[PDB]
Amino acid sequence: SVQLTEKRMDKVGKYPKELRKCCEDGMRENPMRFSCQRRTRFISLGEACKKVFLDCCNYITELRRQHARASHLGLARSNLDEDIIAEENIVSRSEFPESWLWNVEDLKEPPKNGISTKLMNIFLKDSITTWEILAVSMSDKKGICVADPFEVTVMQDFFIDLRLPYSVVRNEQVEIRAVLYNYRQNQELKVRVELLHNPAFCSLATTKRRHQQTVTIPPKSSLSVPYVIVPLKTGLQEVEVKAAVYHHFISDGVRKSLKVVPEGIRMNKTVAVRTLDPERLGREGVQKEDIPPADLSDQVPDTESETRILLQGTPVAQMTEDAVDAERLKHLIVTPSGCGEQNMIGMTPTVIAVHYLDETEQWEKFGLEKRQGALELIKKGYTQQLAFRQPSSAFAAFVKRAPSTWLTAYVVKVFSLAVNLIAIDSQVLCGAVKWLILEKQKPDGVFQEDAPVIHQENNNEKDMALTAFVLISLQEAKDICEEQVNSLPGSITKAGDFLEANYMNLQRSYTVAIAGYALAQMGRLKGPLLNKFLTTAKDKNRWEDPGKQLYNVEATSYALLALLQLKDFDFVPPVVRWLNEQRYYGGGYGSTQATFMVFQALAQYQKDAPDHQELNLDVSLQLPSRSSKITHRIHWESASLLRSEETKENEGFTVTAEGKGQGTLSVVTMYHAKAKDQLTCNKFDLKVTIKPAPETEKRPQDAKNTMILEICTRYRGDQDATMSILDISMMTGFAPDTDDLKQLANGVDRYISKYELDKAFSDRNTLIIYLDKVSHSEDDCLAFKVHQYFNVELIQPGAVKVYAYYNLEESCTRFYHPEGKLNKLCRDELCRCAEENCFIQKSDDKVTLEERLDKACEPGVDYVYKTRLVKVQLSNDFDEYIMAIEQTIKSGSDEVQVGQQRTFISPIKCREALKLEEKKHYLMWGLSSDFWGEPNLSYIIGKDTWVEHWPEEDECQDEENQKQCQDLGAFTESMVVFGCPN
Ligand SMILES: *[C@@H]1O[C@H](CO)[C@@H](O)[C@H](O)[C@H]1NC(C)=O
Repeated sequence: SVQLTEKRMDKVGKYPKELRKCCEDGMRENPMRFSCQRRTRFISLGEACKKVFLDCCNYITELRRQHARASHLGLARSNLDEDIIAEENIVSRSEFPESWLWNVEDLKEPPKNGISTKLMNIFLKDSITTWEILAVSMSDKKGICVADPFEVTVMQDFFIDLRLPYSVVRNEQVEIRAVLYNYRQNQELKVRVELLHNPAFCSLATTKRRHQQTVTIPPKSSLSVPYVIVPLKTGLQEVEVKAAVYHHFISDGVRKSLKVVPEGIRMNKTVAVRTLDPERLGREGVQKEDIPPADLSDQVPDTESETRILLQGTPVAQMTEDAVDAERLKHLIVTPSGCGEQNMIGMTPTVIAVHYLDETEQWEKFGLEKRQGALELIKKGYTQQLAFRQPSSAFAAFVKRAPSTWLTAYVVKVFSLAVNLIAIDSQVLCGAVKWLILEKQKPDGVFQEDAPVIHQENNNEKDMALTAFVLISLQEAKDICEEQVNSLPGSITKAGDFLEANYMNLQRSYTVAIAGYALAQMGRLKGPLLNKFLTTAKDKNRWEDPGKQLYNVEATSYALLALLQLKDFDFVPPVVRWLNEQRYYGGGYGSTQATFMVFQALAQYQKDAPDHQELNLDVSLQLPSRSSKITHRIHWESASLLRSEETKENEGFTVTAEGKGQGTLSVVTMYHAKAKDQLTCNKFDLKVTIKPAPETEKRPQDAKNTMILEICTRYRGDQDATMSILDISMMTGFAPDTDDLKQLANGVDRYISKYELDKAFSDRNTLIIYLDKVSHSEDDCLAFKVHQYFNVELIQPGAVKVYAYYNLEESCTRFYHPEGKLNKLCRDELCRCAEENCFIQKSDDKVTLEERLDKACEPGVDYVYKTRLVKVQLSNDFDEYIMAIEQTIKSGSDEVQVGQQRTFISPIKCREALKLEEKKHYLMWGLSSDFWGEPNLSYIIGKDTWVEHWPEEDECQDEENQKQCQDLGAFTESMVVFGCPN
């Protein structure tokens, strides 16, 4: 109604061709509700585009306001008129089912009058299309003959499709559905759908009786049969519906797999990165390392955590074995890789690994068969990188955007290292080098930058770092494009002279280190300059700078490379020891730049080692949880130089090694953390709010409701973040509106660089938004619409995380959830399977003294308490009940005193079943392992935890409570004095 497309098209038809796109996007309304005076600030074009945008937006705004004021009534009772869009730019189909039957055969049967017949059987695919088999025959006597296409029309009449959410969190009530399609023109199917029982979730079909429904599907129509399942188990479980048609013989039934995940958000934490050099660090040829247990403070109740320890026989072994392989190469980092620079995972790690293995010659024992695989990986990576190449021989950060000098230099540096491996086109690299030298170099010897910055930048210490980086890039292509590009040595000399001229005024550690490495490559690192390089190191162990974490790692890598270029082997071992330590995220490093720089520095150190050898590590692990001692020996010419061990419990152990080498140890733990807003955000301030959509407007047919998610983020630092990323994890059944994201990205305004809906997202669907920068002065806000397709109750909150790519230390996490609780399935049996947990099978209404005595202190039970409720802290996922201990009938593995306080944590689904109240007395007994605290000493209301509401003393005199007060008192006295007979 409010689109008003006709006059929009009319106005656009009266503008020049180049200005049509500028005005077309000036009329469509963005979801953030921005007046076009503010929107014009985001237009990265000329003043003509800004003027046209502003004029068109004001015109259409006034026009549509008048239309909505005149022809819209709130009491009309007549539906608003809808106009067909009648758009242009229509795109033809481009997705067709993949081809099959890619096999060759030779006819060998005895010919009959020249014709040889061969009978071949094929298995038709499950696509409802019409295949066209194409046959071509080759014979040495007659030649090539092309047969006519053969048409195989696959058809079906009744189709059952089972609609499921991607993943439903445990203890979430979700309505999966089965859609039955009838394709008969004038026939009505009479199907008998049935839901098979599954132990994992209590369907409406109990084990005693299966659930069957007879539904009639109208001709040329479809019917949806909704089902409700609540999952109480984790993993992947099968949902099956069996449908049998009447009088049509069709018995089609569809089975699908549903993934159910714990309530929290899975995280990987590093607890130990200790190096292994017993010859020097150890006491006397023996090293002892004490490994503390992981924190696991915020672990989600009833969720197992797995700890893994990895033994490196070489500081470079893990990255090498990861880079050579394909399915594991993507795990070197923990960040997305969808832009210009981050797309170097395919090329740089594999290139460095291949070069290091070649110059060390470890292929004979590692396996020469893998080299071709690595080459293929590099080829694929190179094929991807050409997507970012502008026609002007320059590489841009994103597709079809301003070319970046820094990225072009990095690409040239990586390409110059791979010509000896794969068939890198010389035209591309030479054109990039020529572009860098001609169009971006100032006469003074400084490389200009015009595109928005990607890394961290009188303009001093900014041009120095960029010039040093570009010089390091050019020194790799010195002998490659020397013939196509002539003035390269002059540019290198000018850049080196400029670097030497202003090298004494540097103050930051990063610029000092990078300029020192550039000079050491050029050979000008001599005299007082060398002293400036050495004195910058703090503790003679690192080129550290306060605040920055990954930049410090990169600068230390540059310094180590410079030291190697200086042919020094005394100041290096401390730097190598420090660099092997800073593995914060997972088992390795976070970003790509720091990872690649450490890889390069360590590989260079290993290459120039004076035949170090002496790799005879023998690591003995004394795990308290295991009676038998664990031992691994890693000698030279071993199989993989990597040894991994796994544990299902959190504990601290000790590591013993006997020397003869320099190994590394890394311990990482995997667990789930409760959905709580991060207490302290290092540098980003984030606020995320989800609200119902003011008007339905355009909604997908399947979507049940639409909501608007609005995110506002700001950078608390002095300068804008170099590059930042929004990782948005979404609740069950929710999908974003792709039209809004496309409008945000592709539009002239370009609020977001690009969006990516495809990731691993093993837990829940994730959306990644690449923000070019975050403004420190004011909040940067963006909003888009998310639609729900499956209705859900007790829905868990979603997470939004904003972090700087090149420095992952500065990240902020927030949680959003739509605004007692209401369920959707309370029936005779469905309300009981959900509530079957957190309680015992007793109904707490007909409790007998004998039954209570028998079930009170069963050998499984290890504690029985009589406490009082202090307060109720109801939360989104787990409720907190702080119980004041009144008297402990018996004591177990946990020590308490009268008057002390404890806290019990209960699942949200059991809030109504518990129905606890303020300032009331209760009696609970439970198992021995029902203690959660390691301090807090929290307890979990499990399946063997009893809850009885102790009547108040003044209310014990009523008819409905005197029958129970005396029984409870007698029971308590009997167990206090007489104890348990059994
Ligand atoms: C956590 O670390 C382990 C051990 O290195 C790894 O297998 C796992 O993939 C990592 N994280 C996740 C979220 O799976």
